[PDB]
Amino acid sequence: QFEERHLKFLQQLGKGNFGSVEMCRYDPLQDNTGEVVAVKKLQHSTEEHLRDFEREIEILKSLQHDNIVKYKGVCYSAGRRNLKLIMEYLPYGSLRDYLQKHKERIDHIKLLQYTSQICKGMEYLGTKRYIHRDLATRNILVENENRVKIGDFGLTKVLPQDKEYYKVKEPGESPIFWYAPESLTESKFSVASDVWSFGVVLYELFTYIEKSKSPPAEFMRMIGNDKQGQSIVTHLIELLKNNGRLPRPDGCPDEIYMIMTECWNNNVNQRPSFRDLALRVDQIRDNMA
Ligand SMILES: CCc1cc(O)c(F)cc1-c1cc(N[C@@H](C)CO)c2nc(N)ncc2c1
Repeated sequence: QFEERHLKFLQQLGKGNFGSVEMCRYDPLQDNTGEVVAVKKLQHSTEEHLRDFEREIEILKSLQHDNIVKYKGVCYSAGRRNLKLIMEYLPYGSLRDYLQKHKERIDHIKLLQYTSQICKGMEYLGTKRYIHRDLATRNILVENENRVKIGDFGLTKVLPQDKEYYKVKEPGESPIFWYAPESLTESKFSVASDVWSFGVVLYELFTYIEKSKSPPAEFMRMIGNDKQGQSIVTHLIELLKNNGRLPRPDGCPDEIYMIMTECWNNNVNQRPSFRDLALRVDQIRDNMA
C-alpha cells in the first residue's frame, strides 16, 4: 500500500483521459531516496468518472507485458472517492514527444522496432478481450531508446462474453481522427477498430509528428477547414466511405504504407490481426537488418 503523506509531488506530466498525471517521489523514509512514480488522479471525482477510473485500475492491474505500462498500486489515503493510480514512471516521455524532438534521427529500423512492440502489447490486450479505444502516439510511452509501452487505458472497454464488439451509448470526448468508420457511424469498438487506429499510429510514426501532417490536419484539409463541430464527423464518415485516406508519409517505405492501408479497410473482417502484423513487421525488420 502507498500512503498519500509520503507521495511527494515533483512535476506535472500531462493530461490523460478524464484526469491528470504527475511525477511523484514515493518517499516513506523522507530522505529523497524514494522511487519516482507516475500518478494519475481525477480532476472531477464524480460517481461516473470514479466508476470508469476504478475499471481502468482493474484493467491495468490484470495486464503483465513488456510493452504495457506497469501498474504499481493505488493510494486510498484521501478516501474512496479520491483514488490515485500509481504506475511506473517512463523517463523518456510519450512517443509523440520523443519523436517530435528527435525527428529523422530515429531511423526506419528503430521505428519498426517500436511498431513491432506496439503490435505485441495490443495482441496481448486482445487475448484479454480488452478494446483500447485510444491507441495514438500521445498514449504510447518510451522507457528507453529500445522499448515503448502502451499507456492511457482510460477509454478501454471489455468485450461482452457473447459479442466481438462494444457499443458506447453516450460518447464522451472521442479521438475521431483515429476512429474506424463503424466507430464513427455506430459507436462500435472491437479488436478490428483498434487495428484501424494502429494504422493511424504507424502513419504518425513515419510523419515524425510533422505538425501540418498530423491526422487532424490532413483529414480537415480533405473535408475542408470550413467544417466545424458535428459537421466534421458527418463529412469524415462520407470521406472514409469513399476511400479518402491519409497520404503516404514523405520517405515512408512502400511496404509500410501497404500495412497502413490494409489496417484502414472499410470491411472490418478484412483488417489484419495484431498477431499477423507483429510477424509482418518483424520480417520487414529482418529484411533490413
Ligand atoms: C493517463 C495516466 C496513465 C494511465 C494508464 O492507464 C496508463 F496505462 C498509463 C498512464 C501514464 C501516462 C503518462 N503520461 C500521459 C500524459 C501520456 O498520455 C505517463 N507518463 C510517463 N512519463 N510515465 C508514465 C505514464 C503513465
